Amino acid sequence: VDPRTPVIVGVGQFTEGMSSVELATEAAKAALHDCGADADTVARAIDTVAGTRQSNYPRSVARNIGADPAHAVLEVIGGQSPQHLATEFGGKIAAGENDVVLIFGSENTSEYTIRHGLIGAPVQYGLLENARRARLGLSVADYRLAMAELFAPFSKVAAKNPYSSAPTERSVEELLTVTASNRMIVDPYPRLMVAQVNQGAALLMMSVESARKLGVPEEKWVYLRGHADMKEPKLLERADIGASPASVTAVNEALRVAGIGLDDVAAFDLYSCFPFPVFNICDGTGLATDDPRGLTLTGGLPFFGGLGNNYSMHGIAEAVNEMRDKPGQFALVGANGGIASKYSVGIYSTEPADWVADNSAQLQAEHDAQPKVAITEKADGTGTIETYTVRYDWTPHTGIIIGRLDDGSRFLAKTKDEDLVKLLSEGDPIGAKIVVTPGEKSNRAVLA
Repeated sequence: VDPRTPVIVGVGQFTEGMSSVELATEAAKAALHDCGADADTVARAIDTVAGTRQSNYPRSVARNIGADPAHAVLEVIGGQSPQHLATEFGGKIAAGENDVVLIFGSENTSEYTIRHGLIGAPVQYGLLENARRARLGLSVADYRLAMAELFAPFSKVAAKNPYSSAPTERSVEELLTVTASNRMIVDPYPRLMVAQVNQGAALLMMSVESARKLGVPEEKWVYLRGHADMKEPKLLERADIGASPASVTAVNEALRVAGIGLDDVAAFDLYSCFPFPVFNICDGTGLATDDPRGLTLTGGLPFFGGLGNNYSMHGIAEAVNEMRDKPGQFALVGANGGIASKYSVGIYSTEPADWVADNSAQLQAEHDAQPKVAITEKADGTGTIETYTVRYDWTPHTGIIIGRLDDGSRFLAKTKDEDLVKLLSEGDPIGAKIVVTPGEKSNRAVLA
């Protein structure tokens, strides 16, 4: 190795009401202890703290652990951020920038798409998920089975994870069967498949030179062997609403950087608030959904607990532990990412190497050069349903549609028409003809 090469040396998790500072503090204290050196000496050596977004929250965490770092960072929103952050400080440790960095996050118990209803995460993921159902040509009930078969192995791992907050294990049948208890929320998801905790996570990272200076046992060092960060264009510009090629590209580029192939990976933690971003990696990569290696280390999002923002740092922590236990093997972490907007991948191993710079910037500019699908904001005429969702938590039930015209440009529409909503809830709408009427609040729709 080169002395500037970055290693993860300490990881920390905590579950418990404590403040969000207090929770990140508890996890940070465990990261400092995990490294096997004197915590206080390590704390004095920290030059940067970075926190994920939930006052100076990163400096309060620092004061609490005995650190006085020159830089404090408050990162941008999104589930990609823990892994984006680890990659960014890896790179800066590799150059002449930083030497000891602490990353942490926590959570407490306490445009033209906006005006159409796309405000929360679930309704928007519904559209992507129904778009993937279109491309695969699966029926509604068939797809619902696929989702339950993907997620049941998740909740099993989740139930044996002590860091999981109040988890019950669920069978495939239990997830797929609509009851008064497991009722339809947003199409196509039943309640048990989408669902508040106290938890903190921290990562301690260093140059190999700082690890020796500070007295950190070598059996604790883990390398970030591969990495990539990718980004999609806004939802209605995407070539296929049912896929995210940027996520797959990130995975493949991170694989290249490590010098390995998909078969060489021993363990996966794939980000899973909804089935889609998991499915999507599987579709573009060849990885089977029932792969014996497993697709989660943590148990995943519905089941593990949490809002979604700081989830992947628990992933990274589990990856790092699992890799110390199986020295020489490789672990992939995937972090999502808005409305499948962002994806960040890290591959971890005890096997040493020099930091390899990734090709994300040039891969991003290639994907940015792809043609964008055209949008008609004020659509007036006859169109085809490309994808849809329904809000079952509203009365009357409310449909959101992305459509196509004859022109081939996309639009959005909202609908409470009793006739149309019956087709979206109880049948198979893809491709059905509808008539859309413009309006500056929402475009409305009805059958043809």
